[PDB]
Amino acid sequence: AIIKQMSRYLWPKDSWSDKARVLLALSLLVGGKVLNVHVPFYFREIIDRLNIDVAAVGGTVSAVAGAVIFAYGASRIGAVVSQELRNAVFSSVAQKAIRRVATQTFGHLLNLDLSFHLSKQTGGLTRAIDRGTKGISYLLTSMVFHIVPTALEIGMVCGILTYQFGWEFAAITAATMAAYTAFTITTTAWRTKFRRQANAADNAASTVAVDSLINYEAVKYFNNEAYEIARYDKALQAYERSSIKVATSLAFLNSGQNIIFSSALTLMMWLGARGVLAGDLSVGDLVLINQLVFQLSVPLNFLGSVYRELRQSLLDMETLFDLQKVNVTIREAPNAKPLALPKGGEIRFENVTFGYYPDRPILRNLSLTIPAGKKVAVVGPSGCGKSTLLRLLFRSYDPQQGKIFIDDQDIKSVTLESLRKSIGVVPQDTPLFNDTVELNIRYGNVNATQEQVIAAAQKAHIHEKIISWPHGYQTRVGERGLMISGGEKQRLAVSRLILKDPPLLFFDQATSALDTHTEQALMANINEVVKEKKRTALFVAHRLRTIYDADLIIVLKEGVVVEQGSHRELMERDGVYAELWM
Amino acid sequence: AIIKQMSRYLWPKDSWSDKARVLLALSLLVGGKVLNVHVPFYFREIIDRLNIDVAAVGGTVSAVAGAVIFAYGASRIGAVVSQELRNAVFSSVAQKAIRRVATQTFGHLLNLDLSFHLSKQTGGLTRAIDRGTKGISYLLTSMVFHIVPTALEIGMVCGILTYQFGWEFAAITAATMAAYTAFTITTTAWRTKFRRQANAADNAASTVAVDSLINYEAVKYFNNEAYEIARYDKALQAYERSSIKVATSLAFLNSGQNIIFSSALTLMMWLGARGVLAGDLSVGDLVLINQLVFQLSVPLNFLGSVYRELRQSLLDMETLFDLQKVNVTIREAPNAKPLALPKGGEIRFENVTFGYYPDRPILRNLSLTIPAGKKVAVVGPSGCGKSTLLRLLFRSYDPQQGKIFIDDQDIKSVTLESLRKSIGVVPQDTPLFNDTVELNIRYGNVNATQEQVIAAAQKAHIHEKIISWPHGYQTRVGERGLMISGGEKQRLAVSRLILKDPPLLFFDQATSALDTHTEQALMANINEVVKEKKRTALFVAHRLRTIYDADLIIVLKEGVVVEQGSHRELMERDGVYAELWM
Ligand SMILES: N[C@@H](CCC(=O)N[C@@H](CS)C(=O)NCC(=O)O)C(=O)O
Ligand SMILES: N[C@@H](CCC(=O)N[C@@H](CS)C(=O)NCC(=O)O)C(=O)O
Repeated sequence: AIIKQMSRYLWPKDSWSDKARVLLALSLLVGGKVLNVHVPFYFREIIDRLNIDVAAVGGTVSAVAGAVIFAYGASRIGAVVSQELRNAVFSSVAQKAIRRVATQTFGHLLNLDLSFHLSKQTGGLTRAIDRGTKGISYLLTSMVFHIVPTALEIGMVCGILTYQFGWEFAAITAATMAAYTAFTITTTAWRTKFRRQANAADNAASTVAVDSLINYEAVKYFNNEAYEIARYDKALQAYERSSIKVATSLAFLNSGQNIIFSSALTLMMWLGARGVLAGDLSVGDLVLINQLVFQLSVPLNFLGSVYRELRQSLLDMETLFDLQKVNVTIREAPNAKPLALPKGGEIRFENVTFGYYPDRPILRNLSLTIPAGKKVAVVGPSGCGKSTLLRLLFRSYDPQQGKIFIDDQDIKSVTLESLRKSIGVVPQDTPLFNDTVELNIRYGNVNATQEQVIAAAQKAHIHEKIISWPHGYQTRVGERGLMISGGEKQRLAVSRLILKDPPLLFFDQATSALDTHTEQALMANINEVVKEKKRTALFVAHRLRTIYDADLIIVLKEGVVVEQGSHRELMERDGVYAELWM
Repeated sequence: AIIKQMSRYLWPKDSWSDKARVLLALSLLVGGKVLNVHVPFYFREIIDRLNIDVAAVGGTVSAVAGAVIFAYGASRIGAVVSQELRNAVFSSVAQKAIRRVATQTFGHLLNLDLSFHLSKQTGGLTRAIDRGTKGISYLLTSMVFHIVPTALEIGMVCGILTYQFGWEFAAITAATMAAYTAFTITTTAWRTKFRRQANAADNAASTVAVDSLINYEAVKYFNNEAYEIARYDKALQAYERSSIKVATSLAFLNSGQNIIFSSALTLMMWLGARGVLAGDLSVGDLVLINQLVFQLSVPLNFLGSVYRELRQSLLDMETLFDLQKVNVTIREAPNAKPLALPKGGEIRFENVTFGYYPDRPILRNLSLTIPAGKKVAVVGPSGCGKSTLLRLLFRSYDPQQGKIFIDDQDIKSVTLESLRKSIGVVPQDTPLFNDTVELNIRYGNVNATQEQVIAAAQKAHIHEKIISWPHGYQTRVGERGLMISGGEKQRLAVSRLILKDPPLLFFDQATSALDTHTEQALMANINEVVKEKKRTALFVAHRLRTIYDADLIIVLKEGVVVEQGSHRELMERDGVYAELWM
């Protein structure tokens, strides 16, 4: 638990305005605690300057004690304005560190690999980033607001009560802080289980209500309304049990804490009374002792809540620092070359064996050649493993056995960014960003003006359907935009492809939908935009009645390439429409 | 804003243990504030009993001031234990009121009508119940913890400072509380906009991350990782702007508040000094005045956060009290009769005209008769409005024109609960409760033992497939259970129907799925369980090649019944398989 504190003490520095305002935060911390401890001393002086017999000098308050009254006021005001200014100044440092850490972690995540991003749910990762960065924010914020200043003030109070009254009073206030902290830590560790129980069996009741209201037709059809009401009562009853235990334990915590300070303040009042009756102290030293220890009691009023959230931050920060050290599985070879990509695009597979979970090979000892400018298609049965082809050449994965060469160069030796620039993809299903259609089309090339977007809408016939949209192509689209049809989604994908202008083109199960006439329209569309555009293109389909009129055909059975040639040579195998029995 | 306070002051009462512990809460409130204000008076006595010249009696602390030292300790301890005990005691009252209000609102919601439950999203309604009841909890909790006790203590402090020192000191502390409350209310109203901005542009960044990580294949295929990182930077930058403004405004609030008390305490210190030098007061009366006003400053330290959440509670509580006064659209006639239901089940429609949005009639001037024990089906085109039939007879809706009679009695005159008991439904799609299959089957009859569930699994062949489930029929099923097939969902529905044992049976688009062989199996299954079980049954299908062999057939064109008779008379119209062109 101290290792994380070491790391996150070390990191926030190294800018100039950052270090300037953290110096200002520390300066206001120490000045605030000094002006805080000077309040009881000026209160002692006000008491002890008016404790003269009025048969003495008397006179105006300005002459007797006006300096120390104004100094009491100024010390109180300054001691809280310094607190609020150190908070306002260190919050800038905390927030900037949070922004740069969250950005670095997000970039790391996007640089990780598909096995990782299919292992774990994305909502979990983004909540990990969010809660880990709020945890780091609370660690810096807590260490500068609560943990350090009240420890500094405990030090100064045990020092002044030593310098003026002896080690009796320092011993009492140090034993008080030891007992108060032991008690508050133990009780708030015991109490957070009640807090999380009252949160768990509140989401329980909320989702019981959600389940009953989603299934409203069902609950009404079977006439058991009272059953749902009773189940909601039982869930809410568990909630009220846990909330009552939370409030009761909070009462126990607060009462025990102030029993510890009231025992401390009473014992120091007694020893101050012994000091006064023995003649050592004065009467004002009583309010000095009492107000010093009580002023310690103001920051430590939140010891139970800046330890619960501090430990929760050290739990979430650990998950974020677990994401920050995962891996890079597919890495490029050092000093990778962008070479051999501007050639006549040929992809040759050499004895390639790849499968998900290598104990079950899906693609087995495969070798092929895809020349330049050719509309080649690959066909096969369902689940044979054709879809890995793209995921193998885009170097989303690696070939466990065998090698891949684009125009006489191994993929493991080519620079990753230029490789993935050169490739262009139309996926089987294209998810759409919850944005404007202008930006979904623009996602092919971010630094593209509007006219390129318009042309991309033209070339695959999107412009008519975006004129048909309400706001033009400024329409907000997505899962929360307008519910659209899959054919227009692949039109968006091919518009992305047109804006990329890549050498290599892939259409990986681009026709996988229900009907045929929209499919044959989009097939035609991508044909006149892909052939007569002089780029090498690889279709992928298990529906070969769609791609029977392509240029070069290859077929894969059970992980091996079997037949390679034209349509008529394929005609001895399936390729007839005979699979349309249903 | 005061009307809600009137209502929720009025309601929590009327039980005996409830009123007992609210009496105990109020007793501890007043006792706590009394023991709180006695702390500065015992501190005055400790100061003023040791301010004697030590040339006087002197002696032990026990003789001089030991009673008042122990009384200072006891008053502090008691004044905080009474606070914590009034909180622990009034929390029971608050939670029980919340449970009964949330149950009443939930029962009200389930008693509302389908137009309402299709108008509004269910998540919105359940968050309305949740947040409205947390709002009522915070209103009772806040009014007993913060708003009332600190107003009582302000009253007692302005009363004691009047009784002992004059109206000068009461005027100063009342002007202090007026200025402190005006300032804190104005600043926390100005500051909550920053708080909600920092919450809105944090969900913005979180969903930007969610959108980028869901679309991971897409962002990797177009090589624009830096684009997503930059957009996450802009969202997080807006977050850091708003969080910096939140922390800065909190610093302003806290510093201004303690400027107001420090000006108050200094001005009262000055007038106490004038009183001491004039001989009126004593030196201990200075610590009396200072500690009284400062002890007021402890509860008012949360005035900015028990007003923000109090106003948010009066916003959510209003939405809940808007749900609590909606309507009952379809109500039963007063003294409705359960009569005419145990007859030979015949349903006659008389000149019935119903449509959604009555400016567009969907069903138009319809009259038919459904005798007892007959397997009758109704067919027609897509969207003609056949599905309203069930929703018309179950009295989910009302016939705008025309009347409905089951066995010579109008539906508007029959008791609703016995009506909906007598009806049994197999919906087109049956949602399944996120529970065990044992309870989804049990939902037909809640007070059914296991053997009835087993028999219901037998009669439609569910028992084999629940033996096939991992835990037997104890398997947890649902959206988060095991992903199942639709045919087994309708098997669950008909098992529900068997456990109901109703006279009337409806199968409203029960066959609406993709394939046919599972459909023909489930059609057969429901046939041998429905006919030869001597209950009148109404199938509903727009796929009449499935129901062509039923007993009685009726057909509806464009909202009017056209032909009624056997299968051969229907054969002159469609009913051939000729619609299977695709
Ligand atoms: N002073 C108490 C808690 C003070 C406190 O927690 N105040 C705010 C948060 S700063 C609160 O309401 N927390 C909820 C809780 O602790 O139950 C302690 O020693 O733990
Ligand atoms: N004393 C400050 C607020 C003290 C406070 O509210 N602390 C905690 C626990 S109740 C909190 O909720 N802070 C949230 C905030 O106000 O930003 C005021 O007068 O508003």
